[PDB]
Amino acid sequence: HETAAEILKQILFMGMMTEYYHYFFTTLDLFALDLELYRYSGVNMTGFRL
Amino acid sequence: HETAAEILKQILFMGMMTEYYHYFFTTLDLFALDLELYRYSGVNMTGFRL
Repeated sequence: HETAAEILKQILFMGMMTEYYHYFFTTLDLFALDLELYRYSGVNMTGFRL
Repeated sequence: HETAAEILKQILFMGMMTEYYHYFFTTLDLFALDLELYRYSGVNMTGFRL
């Protein structure tokens, strides 16, 4: 969870965010982290929740 | 100047900063404006300097 907060910002920082990429997080917390609908241009983002 | 400001912050916000872009400002002040190269890692940017 702690590393999620930072990976969410480096994934923006490098400038490579294409829709060709597929991402997945192992943690069960996703609504506690900033998710904005239009920052991403349609990348396949998936995860779990309890 | 100001128009350049919000357009650059918007394009950085949603994320057009890969090598599949080549951006140009006719604005004469890009060194007196808030610009840092460490963000600049994917896209190519050039401009004017009177």
